[PDB]
Amino acid sequence: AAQTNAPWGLARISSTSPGTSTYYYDESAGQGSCVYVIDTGIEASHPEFEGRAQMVKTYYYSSRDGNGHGTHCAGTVGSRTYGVAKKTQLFGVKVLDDNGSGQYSTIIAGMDFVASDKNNRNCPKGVVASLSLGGGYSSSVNSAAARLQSSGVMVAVAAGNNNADARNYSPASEPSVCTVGASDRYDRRSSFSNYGSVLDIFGPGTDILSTWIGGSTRSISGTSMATPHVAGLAAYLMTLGKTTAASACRYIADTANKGDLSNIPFGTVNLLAYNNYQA
Ligand SMILES: [Ca+2]
Repeated sequence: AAQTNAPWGLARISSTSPGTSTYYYDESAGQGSCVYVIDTGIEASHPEFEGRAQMVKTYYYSSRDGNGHGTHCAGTVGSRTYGVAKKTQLFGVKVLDDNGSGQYSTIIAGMDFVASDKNNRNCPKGVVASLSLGGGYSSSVNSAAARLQSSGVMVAVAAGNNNADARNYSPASEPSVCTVGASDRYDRRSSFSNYGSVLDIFGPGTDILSTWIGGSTRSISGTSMATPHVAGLAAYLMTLGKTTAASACRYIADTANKGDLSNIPFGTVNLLAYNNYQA
């Protein structure tokens, strides 16, 4: 399948060179996989989700995304026009309030909730969790991400936006999950992206068009935007049978475009997520 005039990040993950505008992908498109987006919520009624999104848990007064961030991330995972895995099932867990903030105890509870709730859902091709959030180092937050990964869920987390070593941030610094940096459309490390030895992979993160609240769209930037490209790619590859939740991050690194990014500090991987599609 081919989507013409796609957002640049979708084109980039299906190409070995920058500057293309078509997203090439297998028609299975993540069908039969499930992705939990742990964030400010998801506007499930947005037409771009086609009925495939549902809120399953909130830690605040409403399950509504009053911010937009969670709806943007979910759109990069799985919306029709803006998504990597266009037929996956999206589940929203609201651990962040409508200003985008949340306490660590609530974020940990939301991770432990997903590890249990996936056992009540029909996800025959596997389960992914996308965490476009973080803050300063906390061994407890890291331990919650490690538990979620151990339970059989592919965990992708944002590296953070401080132009610093991600070892000082959580859950970015948990080694067992998949920590995602950001790149721009000229194959530079995004100027805000964290870096360091804990990073596993880069994905597109600057000027990313996706869904927004009020049935709208908008373009924003962050490692929060790179993480759902990798979470969606994992769901897509699991549905194709190429990998499992336990080994998807390593499979994505092994099959990445290698050495194409500029402005990568020595000691950080130079790997850009790539779907290896061949018509
Ligand atoms: Ca890792």
